Amino acid sequence: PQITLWKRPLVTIRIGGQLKEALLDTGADDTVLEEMNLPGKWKPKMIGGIGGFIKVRQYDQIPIEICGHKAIGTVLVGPTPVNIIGRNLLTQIGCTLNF
Amino acid sequence: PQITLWKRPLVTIRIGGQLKEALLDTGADDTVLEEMNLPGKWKPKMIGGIGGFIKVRQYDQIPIEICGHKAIGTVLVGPTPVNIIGRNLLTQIGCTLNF
Ligand SMILES: CC(C)(C)NC(=O)[C@@H]1C[C@@H]2CCCC[C@@H]2CN1CC(=O)[C@H](Cc1ccccc1)NC(=O)[C@@H](NC(=O)COc1cccnc1)C(C)(C)S(C)(=O)=O
Repeated sequence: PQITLWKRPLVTIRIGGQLKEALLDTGADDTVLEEMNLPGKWKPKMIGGIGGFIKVRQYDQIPIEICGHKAIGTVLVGPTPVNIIGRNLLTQIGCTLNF
Repeated sequence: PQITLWKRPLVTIRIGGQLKEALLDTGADDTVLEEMNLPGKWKPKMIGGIGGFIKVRQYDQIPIEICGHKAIGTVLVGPTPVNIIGRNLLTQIGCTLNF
Protein backbone atom coordinates (compact mmCIF):
# COMPACT_ATOMS: atom_id res chain seq x y z
CA PRO A 1 0.00 0.00 0.00
CA GLN A 2 0.82 3.68 -0.12
CA ILE A 3 0.36 5.84 2.96
CA THR A 4 0.29 9.63 2.64
CA LEU A 5 1.45 11.90 5.42
CA TRP A 6 -1.46 14.32 5.65
CA LYS A 7 -2.20 12.64 8.97
CA ARG A 8 -0.15 10.53 11.36
CA PRO A 9 0.62 7.25 9.55
CA LEU A 10 -1.13 5.01 12.08
CA VAL A 11 -1.73 1.38 11.21
CA THR A 12 -2.88 -1.77 12.95
CA ILE A 13 -0.23 -4.10 14.38
CA ARG A 14 -0.49 -7.48 16.07
CA ILE A 15 1.79 -8.57 18.89
CA GLY A 16 1.34 -11.42 21.29
CA GLY A 17 -2.41 -11.58 21.03
CA GLN A 18 -3.42 -8.00 21.00
CA LEU A 19 -4.11 -5.76 18.05
CA LYS A 20 -2.81 -2.23 18.58
CA GLU A 21 -2.53 1.01 16.60
CA ALA A 22 1.05 2.11 15.88
CA LEU A 23 2.91 4.91 14.09
CA LEU A 24 5.11 4.07 11.08
CA ASP A 25 8.10 6.10 12.10
CA THR A 26 11.03 6.52 9.71
CA GLY A 27 12.73 8.82 12.22
CA ALA A 28 12.87 6.05 14.83
CA ASP A 29 15.86 3.66 14.84
CA ASP A 30 13.97 1.32 17.13
CA THR A 31 10.46 0.07 17.81
CA VAL A 32 8.90 1.28 21.06
CA LEU A 33 5.60 0.02 22.38
CA GLU A 34 3.36 1.33 25.13
CA GLU A 35 3.62 -0.41 28.49
CA MET A 36 2.54 -4.02 28.15
CA ASN A 37 3.41 -7.10 30.16
CA LEU A 38 5.20 -9.27 27.56
CA PRO A 39 6.50 -12.71 28.58
CA GLY A 40 10.14 -13.72 28.57
CA LYS A 41 13.50 -12.20 29.32
CA TRP A 42 14.39 -8.58 28.70
CA LYS A 43 17.25 -6.13 29.29
CA PRO A 44 17.10 -2.58 30.63
CA LYS A 45 17.82 0.15 28.09
CA MET A 46 17.73 3.91 27.80
CA ILE A 47 16.47 5.58 24.63
CA GLY A 48 16.57 9.29 23.82
CA GLY A 49 13.87 11.33 22.13
CA ILE A 50 13.18 15.04 21.86
CA GLY A 51 12.53 15.50 25.60
CA GLY A 52 15.48 13.43 26.81
CA PHE A 53 15.82 9.78 27.70
CA ILE A 54 13.38 7.24 29.06
CA LYS A 55 13.84 3.80 30.56
CA VAL A 56 12.58 0.84 28.56
CA ARG A 57 12.61 -2.95 28.58
CA GLN A 58 14.26 -4.54 25.54
CA TYR A 59 12.67 -7.80 24.31
CA ASP A 60 14.30 -9.69 21.44
CA GLN A 61 12.92 -11.78 18.58
CA ILE A 62 9.32 -10.79 19.22
CA PRO A 63 6.98 -11.53 16.31
CA ILE A 64 4.92 -8.52 15.25
CA GLU A 65 2.60 -8.18 12.26
CA ILE A 66 2.42 -4.70 10.74
CA CYS A 67 -0.52 -3.99 8.43
CA GLY A 68 -0.61 -7.76 7.74
CA HIS A 69 3.12 -8.03 7.02
CA LYS A 70 5.03 -10.34 9.33
CA ALA A 71 8.13 -9.14 11.09
CA ILE A 72 10.22 -10.31 13.98
CA GLY A 73 12.78 -8.44 16.01
CA THR A 74 13.64 -6.29 18.96
CA VAL A 75 10.86 -4.36 20.65
CA LEU A 76 11.31 -1.84 23.43
CA VAL A 77 8.57 -1.45 26.01
CA GLY A 78 8.05 1.58 28.19
CA PRO A 79 6.10 4.76 28.89
CA THR A 80 5.62 6.09 25.39
CA PRO A 81 2.28 7.79 24.58
CA VAL A 82 2.31 6.21 21.14
CA ASN A 83 3.26 2.79 19.78
CA ILE A 84 6.20 3.38 17.42
CA ILE A 85 7.29 1.15 14.54
CA GLY A 86 10.91 2.03 13.80
CA ARG A 87 13.36 1.20 11.04
CA ASN A 88 14.36 -2.14 12.52
CA LEU A 89 10.91 -3.51 11.57
CA LEU A 90 10.01 -1.15 8.66
CA THR A 91 12.88 -2.65 6.67
CA GLN A 92 11.48 -6.15 7.23
CA ILE A 93 8.20 -5.22 5.58
CA GLY A 94 9.92 -3.54 2.62
CA CYS A 95 8.85 -0.02 3.53
CA THR A 96 10.38 2.89 1.63
CA LEU A 97 9.97 6.66 1.45
CA ASN A 98 9.16 8.00 -1.98
CA PHE A 99 9.02 11.47 -3.48
CA PRO B 1 13.90 9.29 -5.04
CA GLN B 2 13.00 6.02 -3.37
CA ILE B 3 14.71 5.75 0.00
CA THR B 4 15.12 2.54 1.96
CA LEU B 5 15.44 2.37 5.71
CA TRP B 6 18.44 0.18 6.57
CA LYS B 7 20.18 3.48 7.30
CA ARG B 8 18.73 6.69 8.71
CA PRO B 9 16.94 8.59 5.89
CA LEU B 10 19.24 11.60 6.01
CA VAL B 11 19.22 14.12 3.17
CA THR B 12 20.79 17.51 2.47
CA ILE B 13 18.56 20.53 2.88
CA ARG B 14 19.16 24.19 2.08
CA ILE B 15 17.67 26.84 4.34
CA GLY B 16 18.37 30.54 4.85
CA GLY B 17 21.07 29.95 2.22
CA GLN B 18 22.91 27.23 4.21
CA LEU B 19 23.33 23.43 3.68
CA LYS B 20 22.42 21.02 6.49
CA GLU B 21 21.76 17.30 6.91
CA ALA B 22 18.26 16.39 8.04
CA LEU B 23 16.19 13.34 8.86
CA LEU B 24 13.03 12.52 6.90
CA ASP B 25 10.70 11.55 9.75
CA THR B 26 7.15 10.29 9.19
CA GLY B 27 6.71 10.05 12.97
CA ALA B 28 7.17 13.81 13.41
CA ASP B 29 4.14 16.11 13.08
CA ASP B 30 6.46 19.08 12.77
CA THR B 31 9.83 20.18 11.44
CA VAL B 32 12.45 20.81 14.14
CA LEU B 33 15.92 22.17 13.40
CA GLU B 34 18.99 22.47 15.61
CA GLU B 35 19.61 25.90 17.07
CA MET B 36 20.38 28.36 14.28
CA ASN B 37 19.62 31.91 13.21
CA LEU B 38 16.65 32.48 10.89
CA PRO B 39 15.33 35.84 9.70
CA GLY B 40 12.03 37.32 10.82
CA LYS B 41 9.62 37.06 13.70
CA TRP B 42 9.22 33.95 15.78
CA LYS B 43 6.87 32.85 18.54
CA PRO B 44 7.71 30.76 21.59
CA LYS B 45 6.17 27.27 21.43
CA MET B 46 6.42 23.97 23.23
CA ILE B 47 6.73 20.56 21.55
CA GLY B 48 6.68 17.05 23.03
CA GLY B 49 7.99 13.57 22.24
CA ILE B 50 9.67 10.70 24.01
CA GLY B 51 11.32 12.04 27.13
CA GLY B 52 8.99 15.02 27.37
CA PHE B 53 8.60 18.63 26.29
CA ILE B 54 11.01 21.29 25.09
CA LYS B 55 10.80 24.98 24.27
CA VAL B 56 11.30 25.93 20.62
CA ARG B 57 11.10 29.04 18.46
CA GLN B 58 8.36 28.89 15.81
CA TYR B 59 9.15 30.48 12.45
CA ASP B 60 6.33 30.54 9.91
CA GLN B 61 6.43 30.49 6.09
CA ILE B 62 10.15 29.63 5.82
CA PRO B 63 11.47 28.32 2.49
CA ILE B 64 13.45 25.06 2.66
CA GLU B 65 14.79 22.95 -0.21
CA ILE B 66 14.72 19.30 0.74
CA CYS B 67 16.72 16.97 -1.43
CA GLY B 68 16.01 19.30 -4.39
CA HIS B 69 12.28 19.80 -3.66
CA LYS B 70 10.88 23.13 -2.50
CA ALA B 71 8.76 23.63 0.62
CA ILE B 72 7.64 26.78 2.44
CA GLY B 73 6.29 26.29 5.91
CA THR B 74 6.63 26.25 9.64
CA VAL B 75 10.04 25.48 11.08
CA LEU B 76 10.69 25.04 14.80
CA VAL B 77 14.17 25.75 16.14
CA GLY B 78 15.38 24.29 19.41
CA PRO B 79 17.50 21.66 21.18
CA THR B 80 17.72 18.47 19.07
CA PRO B 81 20.58 16.08 18.15
CA VAL B 82 19.16 15.97 14.67
CA ASN B 83 17.59 18.30 12.14
CA ILE B 84 14.15 16.80 11.60
CA ILE B 85 11.84 17.13 8.62
CA GLY B 86 8.30 16.31 9.73
CA ARG B 87 5.01 15.73 7.99
CA ASN B 88 4.18 19.41 7.57
CA LEU B 89 6.98 19.66 4.99
CA LEU B 90 7.08 16.01 3.81
CA THR B 91 3.55 16.50 2.50
CA GLN B 92 4.62 19.62 0.56
CA ILE B 93 7.27 17.60 -1.32
CA GLY B 94 4.85 14.75 -2.04
CA CYS B 95 6.53 12.20 0.20
CA THR B 96 4.69 8.93 0.90
CA LEU B 97 5.37 5.63 2.62
CA ASN B 98 5.18 2.53 0.47
CA PHE B 99 5.42 -1.21 1.10
C1 LIG C 1 10.27 15.71 16.51
C2 LIG C 1 8.90 15.90 17.15
C3 LIG C 1 9.03 16.53 18.54
C4 LIG C 1 8.05 16.82 16.29
N1 LIG C 1 8.23 14.62 17.25
C5 LIG C 1 8.74 13.52 17.82
O1 LIG C 1 9.85 13.46 18.36
C6 LIG C 1 7.82 12.34 17.79
C7 LIG C 1 7.15 12.29 19.16
C8 LIG C 1 6.09 11.21 19.18
C9 LIG C 1 5.37 11.15 20.52
C10 LIG C 1 6.24 10.59 21.63
C11 LIG C 1 6.85 9.24 21.24
C12 LIG C 1 7.62 9.35 19.94
C13 LIG C 1 6.72 9.87 18.83
C14 LIG C 1 7.48 9.96 17.49
N2 LIG C 1 8.46 11.04 17.55
C15 LIG C 1 9.18 11.08 16.27
C16 LIG C 1 10.34 10.08 16.29
O2 LIG C 1 10.69 9.78 14.94
C17 LIG C 1 11.58 10.62 17.02
C18 LIG C 1 12.29 11.70 16.19
C19 LIG C 1 13.68 11.99 16.72
C20 LIG C 1 14.80 11.51 16.04
C21 LIG C 1 16.08 11.77 16.52
C22 LIG C 1 16.24 12.52 17.68
C23 LIG C 1 15.12 13.02 18.35
C24 LIG C 1 13.85 12.75 17.87
N3 LIG C 1 12.48 9.47 17.20
C25 LIG C 1 12.98 9.10 18.39
O3 LIG C 1 12.78 9.74 19.42
C26 LIG C 1 13.87 7.88 18.41
N4 LIG C 1 15.27 8.28 18.50
C27 LIG C 1 16.11 7.91 17.53
O4 LIG C 1 15.76 7.25 16.55
C28 LIG C 1 17.55 8.33 17.67
O5 LIG C 1 17.63 9.50 18.49
C29 LIG C 1 18.83 10.16 18.66
C30 LIG C 1 19.74 10.26 17.62
C31 LIG C 1 20.94 10.93 17.84
C32 LIG C 1 21.20 11.49 19.08
N5 LIG C 1 20.29 11.39 20.06
C33 LIG C 1 19.13 10.75 19.88
C34 LIG C 1 13.49 6.85 19.51
C35 LIG C 1 11.97 6.68 19.46
C36 LIG C 1 13.93 7.34 20.90
S1 LIG C 1 14.16 5.26 19.25
C37 LIG C 1 15.94 5.37 19.62
O6 LIG C 1 14.01 4.95 17.84
O7 LIG C 1 13.58 4.44 20.32
